[PDB]
Amino acid sequence: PQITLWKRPLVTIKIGGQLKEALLDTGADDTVIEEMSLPGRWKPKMIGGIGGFIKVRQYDQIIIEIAGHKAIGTVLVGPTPVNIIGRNLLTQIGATLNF
Amino acid sequence: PQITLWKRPLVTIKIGGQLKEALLDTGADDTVIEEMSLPGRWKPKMIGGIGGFIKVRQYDQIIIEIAGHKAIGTVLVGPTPVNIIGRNLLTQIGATLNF
Ligand SMILES: [C][C]([C])[C]N([C][C]([O])[C]([C]C1=[C][C]=[C][C]=[C]1)[N]C(=O)O[C]1[C]O[C]2O[C][C][C]12)S(=O)(=O)C1=[C][C]=C([B]([O])=O)[C]=[C]1
Ligand SMILES: [Cl-]
Ligand SMILES: [Cl-]
Repeated sequence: PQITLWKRPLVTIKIGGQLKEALLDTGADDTVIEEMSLPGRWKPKMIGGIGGFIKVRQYDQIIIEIAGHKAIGTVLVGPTPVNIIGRNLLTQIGATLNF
Repeated sequence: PQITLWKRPLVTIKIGGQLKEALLDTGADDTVIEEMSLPGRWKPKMIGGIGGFIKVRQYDQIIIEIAGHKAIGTVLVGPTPVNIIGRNLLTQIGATLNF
């Protein structure tokens, strides 16, 4: 698809058997999801933006379906105010910014 | 251009006659720039990011060039970790997300 930016580029994702709404975010290096359970090993991480840092759990090799496209990569889980799909997964679905 | 996302989508901007580096950020409603001098009166705004809220100064109708594309619009000035070009100006330069 071609997604205009008049409003927030929100899409439905499937992660860990759950449906969530998430923001397609070219300004995010990594994908950050609100608190949920994911299988496998994890390690703690601090990530920072406007307003400072939050502590998250880093899960690797997680499969996500993003607007119908499957991708695998790292997902950070923690107290983010919005679910964010970052570049680490946007690349896998072939997303580009065009102007 | 067509910008892939394997690296951060950084561009050069020109604001107040000076060149700066900024991130093309589809996850940002607003454009937020590090502390600098801008003309005219400003208005208060509170914006919420991943780590909480910060106060910024809102300047309207500011002339700004983004990767060579001319825009005129609202610029927020404050303690952002990086200069971010948000959807208010990404729409002015005709940017879409594509996959
Ligand atoms: C600031 C950017 C450089 C990095 N962020 C990504 C942005 O797209 C962020 C995404 C976002 C959106 C809503 C609420 C909270 C955050 N938007 C953002 O702050 O917008 C502000 C300006 O306009 C307003 O509209 C939206 C909020 C206001 S981040 O979330 O901090 C981040 C940092 C590190 C990592 B990591 O993987 O290390 C991943 C993500
Ligand atoms: Cl990854
Ligand atoms: Cl104020």
